[PDB]
Amino acid sequence: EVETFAFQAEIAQLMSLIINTFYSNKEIFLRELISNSSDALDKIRYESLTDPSKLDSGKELHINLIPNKQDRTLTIVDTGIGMTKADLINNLGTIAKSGTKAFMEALQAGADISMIGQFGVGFYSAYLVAEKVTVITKHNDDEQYAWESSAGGSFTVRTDTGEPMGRGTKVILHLKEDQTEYLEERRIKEIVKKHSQFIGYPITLFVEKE
Ligand SMILES: C/C=C/Cn1c(Cc2cc(OC)c(OC)c(OC)c2)nc2c(N)ncnc21
Repeated sequence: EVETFAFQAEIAQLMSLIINTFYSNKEIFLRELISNSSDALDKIRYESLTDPSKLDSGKELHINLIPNKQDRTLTIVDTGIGMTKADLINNLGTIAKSGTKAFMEALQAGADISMIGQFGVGFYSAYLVAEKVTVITKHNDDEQYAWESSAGGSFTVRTDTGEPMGRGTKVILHLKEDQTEYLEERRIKEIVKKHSQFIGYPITLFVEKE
C-alpha cells in the first residue's frame, strides 16, 4: 500500500534548485546528514532522561556509514529518535517552508548552497549526489515507514516490512552515476574528518566487501 504525495510547491522548487544549480562542492551533503543524525540522537537522549523506557527500543546511540558499490548506495544509519508518519507527510514540510524561503532569499543575497543547514533544510542537500533518496525510519509508538523521492514534485510513504529497526533512521542515497566517489573509503573518511570530526556519537565507516 504505497501512498503518493505532492511536495509543497516551495519544497519542490528547492529540490529543483539543488538538482539544477551548478555547484561543485557537493561533499557537504554528508555533513548535513550526519548532523541530522546527531540531532536525532541528541533528542532521544534528552527524552530518555525523563522517560528511560524510551530506550527500550535500543540503548546504543551511534551512526553507521555503509557504502555498497553493487547497489550504488551510501546509507547513513542512526539510532536516534526516528520520524513519525505525521513527520514524514506533514510536519517536517510545514516547518521546512519557512526555512526554504529564508534559504532562497539568502542565496539571492549571495549565500551559497553549503549554508543550507542553517535553514533547517540540509536534508535536501542529499539531492546533490543522489538521484533517489529512500528513508527507513522508526519512532517509538509508531510503525516503521519508508519514505522515498526522486524529486520531480512527489514523494511516497509506505509501511515498511523490511528488516525491523528498533528505533532510528536509515537514509539510503541512491547515488547519481557520476557521484560514485562517495562509495570510496578514503573519500568518505576524508569528508568525515574535514566536516564531522567533533560529532558526539561514534561514527562507524563500514568497509565494502567487494
Ligand atoms: C529538521 C528536520 C528533521 C527530520 N530529520 C531528518 C531530515 C529530514 C527528513 C525528512 O524526511 C525524511 C524531511 O522531510 C522530507 C525533512 O524535511 C526538512 C528533513 N533526518 C532525520 C533523522 N536522521 N532522524 C530524525 N529526524 C530527521
